[PDB]
Amino acid sequence: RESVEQQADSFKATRFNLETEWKNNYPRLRELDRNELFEKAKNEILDEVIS
Amino acid sequence: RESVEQQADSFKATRFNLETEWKNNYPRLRELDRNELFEKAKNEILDEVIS
Repeated sequence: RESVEQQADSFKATRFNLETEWKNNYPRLRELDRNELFEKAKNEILDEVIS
Repeated sequence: RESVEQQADSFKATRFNLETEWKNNYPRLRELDRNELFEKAKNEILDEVIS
């Protein structure tokens, strides 16, 4: 119980730092996982094929 | 055997007419099914959220 409280606060702070870095570097972008990036990449490829 | 040959030619001609209509109406667009349109629509929504 004592350990998990400390870990939860540390994890929340760590996640906040990661989010702050994302905003500072990529404020106008959206975070996507590996699968979603693959879907976005293929759609762009199809657009270039049409263009 | 005789019937399927006639049907295959008719289906090919029918598909050609549908493709010709697509080019005449939407030459610069890509045909997508119901699922793919849903994926495209949600991505546009996320873009508007960021904008």
